[PDB]
Amino acid sequence: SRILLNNGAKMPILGLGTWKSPPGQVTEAVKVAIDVGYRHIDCAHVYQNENEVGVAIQEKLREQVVKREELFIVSKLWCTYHEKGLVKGACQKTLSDLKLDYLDLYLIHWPTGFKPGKEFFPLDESGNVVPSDTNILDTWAAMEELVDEGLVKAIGISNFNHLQVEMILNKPGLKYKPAVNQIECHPYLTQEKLIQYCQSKGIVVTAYSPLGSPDRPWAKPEDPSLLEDPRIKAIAAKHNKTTAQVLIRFPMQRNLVVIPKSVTPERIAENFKVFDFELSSQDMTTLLSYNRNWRVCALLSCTSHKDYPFHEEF
Ligand SMILES: NC(=O)c1ccc[n+]([C@@H]2O[C@H](COP(=O)([O-])OP(=O)(O)OC[C@H]3O[C@@H](n4cnc5c(N)ncnc54)[C@H](OP(=O)(O)O)[C@@H]3O)[C@@H](O)[C@H]2O)c1
Ligand SMILES: O=C(O)COc1ccc(-c2ccccc2)cc1C(=O)NCc1cccc([N+](=O)[O-])c1
Repeated sequence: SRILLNNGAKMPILGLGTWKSPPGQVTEAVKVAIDVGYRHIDCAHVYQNENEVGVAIQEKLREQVVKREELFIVSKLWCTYHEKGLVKGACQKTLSDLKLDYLDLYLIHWPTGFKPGKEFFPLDESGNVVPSDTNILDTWAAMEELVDEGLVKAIGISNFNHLQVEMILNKPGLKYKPAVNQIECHPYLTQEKLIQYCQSKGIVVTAYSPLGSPDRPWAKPEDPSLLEDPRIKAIAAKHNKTTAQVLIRFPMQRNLVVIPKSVTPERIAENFKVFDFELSSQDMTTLLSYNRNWRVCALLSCTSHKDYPFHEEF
C-alpha cells in the first residue's frame, strides 16, 4: 500500500485530492478520509484551502486517531514563487496554514514561472500569462535547501515533460533528485512514454485527475467522460466495483500513486475500497488501449510561455 521513494521514505499509493474542495467543506472531507484510512493528502497553496485541510489534520492528530509519522502530506510551490529567494517563504506559508512542522513532499507545481506578486495568474492586457525570468534549476536549488533545513522530507516536480525532467537530472551540482513527478494520467491520457522515462530514473509518478476531473471549471458538456464510458463500466461490472474504483485501481497496478478528489463522504469511502480486488492483466492492457491523448489540465494563456510543458510529445 506504500511505494518506496528515492529519499528512503514510503509514500501511500492512494491519497486524497483537494483541488476544488470548497474551504467550508474540506475540513469534514479530510476528517472522513483519515477515519476511513487515507494517510496521504494532496494539497497546494493555490487551492486556497490549506488552512481548512490543516484543521482536519490537526484535529485527527490531537484526537490520537493517527500519528504525524503515519501521514504523508504533499503540497506544491506556486508559479509566482519560482524566484530562489521566495521559495522558503512560500513553503513556510503552506506549513503555517497546514499547521505542520514539515511536509513529506513538496513539488514545483508547474515548470512555468510567473511574475511575482499577489495574483496567482498575472496576465497582460491581452490575456497572456506574464512569465518570470527565473531559471528552474535555481528554483530546484532552492527546493534542495528546504530538505537540508528540515522543512520538507522530499522534493519533486509536477507537470514536467521528459525534457524538463532531464534538465533537472542533468543539473550541474544536482544534490537531490526529484522523488516524484505528478502528472495527469487516466485511460484517455495514459502517458506510457513519460511514465516509463520517470520510472527508469527512479522517479515515482503520481497520477492526478484519475477520474477525468469532471468538476474542472472549464469543462464543456460535449467533453468525454471516463465515468460514463460503457467499456469501463463493463470492466467495473465484472468486478462488482464502481467505475470510479476501476479508474483508481488502474494506476495503482502501473506502480503509480493516485490522488482522486472528493468532498462527498460516501465517495471518499468508496474510493478507498480498492485494495480488495485486482484488475486482470487484460483489463490493464485494455484500459491502456483507450488512450486518446486527451488532456484536461492545461491553460491556453500559458501556451506561449517558453516552459509550457505540453508542446513536446512527452
Ligand atoms: N499537480 C497538478 O497540476 C494537479 C492538477 C490537477 C489535479 N491535481 C490533484 O489531483 C487531484 C484529483 O484530480 P481532480 O480534482 O482534477 O479530479 P478527479 O479526482 O479526477 O475527479 C474529481 C471529481 O470526481 C468526483 N468523484 C470523486 N469520486 C467519485 C466517485 N466515487 N464517483 C463519482 N464521482 C466521483 C468528485 O465529486 P465530489 O468531490 O463532489 O464527490 C469530483 O467532481 C486534485 O484534487 C489535486 O489534488 C493536481
Ligand atoms: O494546477 C492545478 O493543480 C489544477 O489546476 C488549477 C487549480 C487551481 C487554479 C486556481 C485558479 C484561480 C485561483 C486559484 C487557483 C488554477 C488551476 C489551473 O488552471 N491549472 C492549469 C495550469 C496552471 C499553471 C500553468 C499551466 N500551464 O502551463 O499550462 C496550467
